[PDB]
Amino acid sequence: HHWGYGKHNGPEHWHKDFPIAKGERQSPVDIDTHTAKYDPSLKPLSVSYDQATSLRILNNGHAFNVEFDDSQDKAVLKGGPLDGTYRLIQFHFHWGSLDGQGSEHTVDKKKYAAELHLVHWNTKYGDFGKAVQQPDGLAVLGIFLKVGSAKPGLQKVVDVLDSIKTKGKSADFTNFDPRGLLPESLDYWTYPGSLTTPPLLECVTWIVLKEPISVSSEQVLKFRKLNFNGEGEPEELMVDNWRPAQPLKNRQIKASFK
Ligand SMILES: [Zn+2]
Repeated sequence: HHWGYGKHNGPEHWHKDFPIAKGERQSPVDIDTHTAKYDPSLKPLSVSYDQATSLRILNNGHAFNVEFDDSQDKAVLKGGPLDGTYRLIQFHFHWGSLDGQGSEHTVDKKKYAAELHLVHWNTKYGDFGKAVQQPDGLAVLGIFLKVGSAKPGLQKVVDVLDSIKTKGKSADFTNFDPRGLLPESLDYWTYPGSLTTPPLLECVTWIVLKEPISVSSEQVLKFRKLNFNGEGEPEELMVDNWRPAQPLKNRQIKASFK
């Protein structure tokens, strides 16, 4: 009876195994654009992805992760609200069963069709496993997906999904450039939060980009053909793998833009 996104093991149950689910800095949250505080001291984001080395794509039973070589400062995030250098380790998405839901964060209660999370860890902690134990251990860049025109830089991901249909399957996935997933503008909101899946640790500086990317209906439909289950188990489509918004509690969302 592992955690998941079903009626009997979904997010409203996670607190029984992970009591931090009811914590003070849980994610995602609704971004109220009118009460977010413009902070002129926030610096522009510095995304240096030109030397990124993707390795593999994996269906882990809750999403698919594209994993990167994080043994050197190859693909790094700096600047913005961050102190120090954060290395890209993986990206993954959350998506819905319908185009009107799927994102984890919302903007003035608006849901997007999907949300991309680029996960980075603070190099001062030496490895990802140590970083998750620290309040400044991770920085996650969150990008919304809306349905419209196709995103050509996403198609290489979409085309390999047939090879990792079920939980535990992995495939080599080299030479993927994540710059093809970024919007034109890097204006952002930021707040302190958590991982949105168990163990729900409160270790994340969230950086949520204001500008969504557009993907086509055909691209997102291919996400919905993945399976939560392993091969030979009954088929459960991997859809609605998003956590609902959590209370903001004593936190302020800051904006890099007016
Ligand atoms: Zn995520």
